[PDB]
Order: sequence, then structure tokens, then C-alpha cells
Amino acid sequence: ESADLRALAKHLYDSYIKSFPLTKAKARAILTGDKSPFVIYDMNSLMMGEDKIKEVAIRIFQGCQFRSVEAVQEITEYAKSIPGFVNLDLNDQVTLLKYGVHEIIYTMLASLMNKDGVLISEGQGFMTREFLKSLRKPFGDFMEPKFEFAVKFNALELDDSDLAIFIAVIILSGDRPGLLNVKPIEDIQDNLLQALELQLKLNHPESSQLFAKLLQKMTDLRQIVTEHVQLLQVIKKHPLLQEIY
Amino acid sequence: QLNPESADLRALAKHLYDSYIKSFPLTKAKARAILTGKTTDKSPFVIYDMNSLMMGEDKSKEVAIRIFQGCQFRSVEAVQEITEYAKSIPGFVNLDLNDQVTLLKYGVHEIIYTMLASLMNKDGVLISEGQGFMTREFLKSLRKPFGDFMEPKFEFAVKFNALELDDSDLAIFIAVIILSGDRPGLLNVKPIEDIQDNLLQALELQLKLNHPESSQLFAKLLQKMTDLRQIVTEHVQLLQVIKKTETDMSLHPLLQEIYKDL
Ligand SMILES: *c1ccc([N+](=O)[O-])cc1C(=O)Nc1ccccc1
Ligand SMILES: *c1ccc([N+](=O)[O-])cc1C(=O)Nc1ccccc1
Repeated sequence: ESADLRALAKHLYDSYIKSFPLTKAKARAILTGDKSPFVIYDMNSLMMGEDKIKEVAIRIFQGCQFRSVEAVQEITEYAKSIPGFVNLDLNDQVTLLKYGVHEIIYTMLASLMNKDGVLISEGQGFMTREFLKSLRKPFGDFMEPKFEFAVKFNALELDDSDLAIFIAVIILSGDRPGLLNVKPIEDIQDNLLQALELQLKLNHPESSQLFAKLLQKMTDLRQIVTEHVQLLQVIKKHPLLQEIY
Repeated sequence: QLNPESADLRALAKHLYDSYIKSFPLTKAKARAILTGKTTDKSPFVIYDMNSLMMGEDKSKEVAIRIFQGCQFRSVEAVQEITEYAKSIPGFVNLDLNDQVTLLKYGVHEIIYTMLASLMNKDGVLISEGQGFMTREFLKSLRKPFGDFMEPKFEFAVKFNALELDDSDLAIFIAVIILSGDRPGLLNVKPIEDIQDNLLQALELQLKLNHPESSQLFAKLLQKMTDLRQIVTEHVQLLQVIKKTETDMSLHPLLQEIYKDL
């Protein structure tokens, strides 16, 4: 039992490092304390930030779309490193990714957030929570719930080795709509759940019931995703450019 | 064997189970006995259509609205039972009163649908303390938007029931649900987290002892909390539609208060 589980944890960690350029460890060192990020706290600061790194709200949402598309490819590469994933039915792999990416994106974005803002462009920039909140509707309320979630998620003080297994657990969710063969997805998630539990007990022996607390955060996470999707529909309100997004 | 710290967790499990039985008059054990025909004395009358619905009241609105009103007022009575159970959870009544109200406000419906699953199979749901059984098909046939009210609960129930939890398991699970430190507007999160920590420990051990062959049942149970939240979020929205389309339909103030700015 045990050998399999520590091999799985190390493997996922190594893959996670390969696939995700800006890890939580690198990000936390930026948000605490040789180069600080360029801080975007203003309309004017945003203007200069573009010179360094139609209107303001729309241009930021577009940058945000670009970043999303990058992140989905990172996540897809990672998913394919999870033992068993590529041997699943192809439709099912596509379904797991389709419904998993948003959960994964905002989980991992918490690594780049504190209560005051979020790192951008590989940690070269920092956009303040208040600046994003000041954007005119409906853009002003776009990131706020992700910040609220992140504050609660970051209080678990998970590190990259923990998160690598948790993200894999998220990917292997057997309740996604339209799955054809749920059994092996649950079988793999069971194994990943065992590996996460062990990892959190070995890595954080003093955090009582960290495993249970982490799993419970999915409830808030799925809430934020459903709100996000609804807002995206509301926002839908160069052809080749429209196609990519 | 058991050590002193795990012994205390067993005592807590037993206390919660005991309070659960005293608080909730129709248990999963009784519901399953009714449903699976351990019965000559316990057989329900089955409501599957208009004429059988009529006959059921022997043992004035329209059909869809009358059922919904009955469903409403049973909800209220269930909130009462959950509130009396909550008081039994050690530490709960010692919390800030405002936090007691917040925890109930956000937790009571997640508990309602957890326990409703006990009274459901794929074909319908037990009603009136298990004396009746209303079919899923009949409910789904009610006019819009009432016909889609209960379907999400059935879909959740069938998956939840595959975990094969018993009342002793459920008693600790519903306590964990109530003592969530991540509910919005809580004043003092720490004391709540400390209670849940202990409850989570007691649930883990309970599932290990009661279901030793069921791998990661604890994790799989905790994952179902997300389904519950999604039910409650959706259910609320459907209520707002119903209110607006039926200006003559009354919502009980307890329920209206619970959903207010949720
Ligand atoms: C920004 C705008 C729109 C979407 N969307 O269409 O879903 C997503 C985002 C977003 O959050 N992208 C992102 C991903 C990862 C890190 C930062 C930003
Ligand atoms: C039925 C109709 C309306 C509401 N509501 O307004 O919230 C709720 C319900 C309902 O779920 N009733 C119920 C819950 C649990 C067990 C039996 C009946």
C-alpha cells in the first residue's frame, strides 16, 4: 500500500513542478520578501504596467482570457501525467478536463493571492484587490469571490507537494455530467485520495484533520465556479480572435 | 485496540446517535424497513396519480400547489427537529448566539436533503412519517415549475444512498455539516472549527469501525457536501421563480428568513 502512495505523491509533485512555471513556493516568496513585482493599483499604474511587462475593464478581462487559455494547457499537460488518466475513455478525459479546469484554475490561483491582491504575468506584476473591485459592473465583482475563497483556502497553509495531489483528486471527479465509464475514474480518485491523506499526515502531522478540511473546501469552490459561469454568460453581452476564446 | 483519545470519540459518536434517535422520529432504519417490504404492518399507501392522491387523504388549492404547500410545512417541522438535535452537539449552545443562528441558517437545508435521501429510493419518497409513498414520476409530472422541484433531490439521493450509510454514521455527519467554520458572517470561527475538528475525528473513526471494507468512505462522504450545497443554491433560485410566477403562493416566514440574503 505505502510504496505505491509515496511514489504517486513524488511523481505528481515532479510533474506539477514541470507543468506549472509559478509554484506556490515561488509565489509566497514574492508576496512576502531581489525583484518585487510591478504593482497595478490604479488606472494610471495599469497604463505604465502595459509599457513595462477599447477601455480598461475590457482590456483586463481580455488579458484574463489569454491567461485562462494558457492555464488550461498547463493543466491538460499535468492531467496526462496522472497514472491511469490517459488510459481512460477519450471522451471521459475530455469531460473531466472540461468540468475540472475552472475548479483547478481558482484553486491554484489562490497560491498567487493574498487578501490584498494577485500576482500576474509569471509574478512580474501584482494587481490589487481594491483596483479589481473598483472596475465598473459587471467586471468589479468578477475576481472578488475568488479572493474570498483564496483567503479561506490559504489558511490551510498547503504547499506545492500537497496541492499537486489535491489537483489530481479534482481532475478525477466521477460526478461530472456525461461520463461514460465512471468506475476507473473513482478507482483512481480513491488511490489519489489515499495518497493525499498520507501526504498531509506526513507533511503536516500537527494540523488535525487537514485532509477533511481540504475536501470540504470543494463545496465553496464549486459554488464560486457556478457563480463564475453565470457571470461569464452575463458578460457575453476579429472572428479568429473570437474563435480562440 | 482503542486508546483513550479514540475512546472519547466513541462516547461522542454514541451521544450523537442517541440524540439523533430522540430528535428525528423517522430514522433511515425505519424508512428502509418500510421501503424494502420488511412489512405486513408497515406498508405505505402509494400516490402515483390524481385519483390515488385523492384516496391518500382518507388515510383546497390546485394539485401542484397543494403538494408544494404540504412539502413547505413539513420542511418547517424538519427545521424544528434539526434545531433540537443541534442543541445536543457538545459546544454548540455555548457559542455566540448570533453564530448559532448563522450555523443553523446555512446548515439546516443541507441537513434536510441529507436526511430526505433516507426516505427516498429511485422510484419515490416516503411521506407522512412513512405512511405514504409519492412516486418520482408523479412529482416529475406536476406542471412547471413544480415538476422540477424534487428531481435534483432524487438524483442526489440515489448517489448518496450508494454510500450505504446508517443512522449512526448520519448522526455524526449532520453535526459536521452544522459546525462549518466557513459559513458567511460568522463572528468567531475558531471555536466552531475546534468543535468540527473533533466531530470530523469521530466521523472518521465511526466510518472505519462501521465500514472497514469501504475504502475512503470518509473522503467520499465529505465530497457529497458539495452536492448538498449545489442543491440548496439551486433550490433557493427555484423558490424565487415560484414566488414571482405564483403571487398567491405563501412562503412560511421561517423558510423566507433562512433564504433571505443566503
Ligand atoms: C479571466 C477572464 C475570463 C475567464 N473565463 O472565461 O473563464 C477566466 C479568467 C481567469 O481567471 N483566467 C486566469 C487563469 C489563471 C490565472 C489567472 C487568470
Ligand atoms: C418542499 C417545498 C418547499 C420547500 N421550501 O420552500 O423550501 C421545501 C420543501 C421540502 O423539501 N420539504 C421537505 C424536506 C424534507 C423532508 C420532507 C419534506
